[PDB]
This record gives sequence, structure tokens and C-alpha cells, in this order.
Amino acid sequence: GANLHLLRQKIEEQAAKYKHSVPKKCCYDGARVNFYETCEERVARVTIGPLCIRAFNECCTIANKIRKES
Repeated sequence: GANLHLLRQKIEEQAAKYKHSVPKKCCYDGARVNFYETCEERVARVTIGPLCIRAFNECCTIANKIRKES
């Protein structure tokens, strides 16, 4: 299956680029598996704030790429 160590490491690395806790959490949340929707569909649902949205989408994108490169 997908390399979970790698996924965790890359998401940790990205989260470190955000200054504050809420965008870090948004990143982690975007990185969680979702079998039914793409990153664009998922982030379209989130309205917490623009930095949160950016983090969610970027981390979603990173995670899903690692999942598909299994």
C-alpha cells in the first residue's frame, strides 16, 4: 500500500511552513484520507479562513499524490 511513513513525514514538513496552529491543523485535516472527493471538492467545503484553506488544499494535494504513487 501507500508509504505511510513518507506521507506523515511530508505532511509534517509542510505543516512546519505555517506559523500558527490553526493552519497547521487545517493541513493535517486536508491530509486525511477521503475516498469520495478530490482535494478541490474537499477544500471548497472549508470556510474557516484563507490561510486555513491554502494549508488544507496544499496538504491534501501532497497526501493524495503519495497515495496514488503507492
